[PDB]
Amino acid sequence: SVRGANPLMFRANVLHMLLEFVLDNLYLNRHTGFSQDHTPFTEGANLRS
Amino acid sequence: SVRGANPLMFRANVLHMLLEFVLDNLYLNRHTGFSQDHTPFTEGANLRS
Repeated sequence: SVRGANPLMFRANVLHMLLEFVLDNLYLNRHTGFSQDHTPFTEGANLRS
Repeated sequence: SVRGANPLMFRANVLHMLLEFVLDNLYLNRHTGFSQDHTPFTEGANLRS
C-alpha cells in the first residue's frame, strides 16, 4: 500500500528522521550587514538585510 | 512623495542649512565710491553707490 506503513518500524524511522534533521542543521550563521531604520516603527533600531 | 520630508531628519536638515548659510556668508567688504547729494530730506550726507 502506498498509503500504509508498518507500525513496528516507527521508532527506527522517526529517529533516523531526527538524525537527518540534525545533519541538515550543521551550519554557521554569517554576518550580512545592517541598515539604520528611518521609519518610526522602531526608533534607532538596526535591521539585518 | 515628491513633496515629503522625513521628520526624523529635520535636525540634520536644519544644521546643514545653517552650515550653507554660514559658508555662503564668508566675504569681505568693498570700499566702493560714494556720492554726496543735496536732498531736502537728507541734507549733505554722503550716500554710497
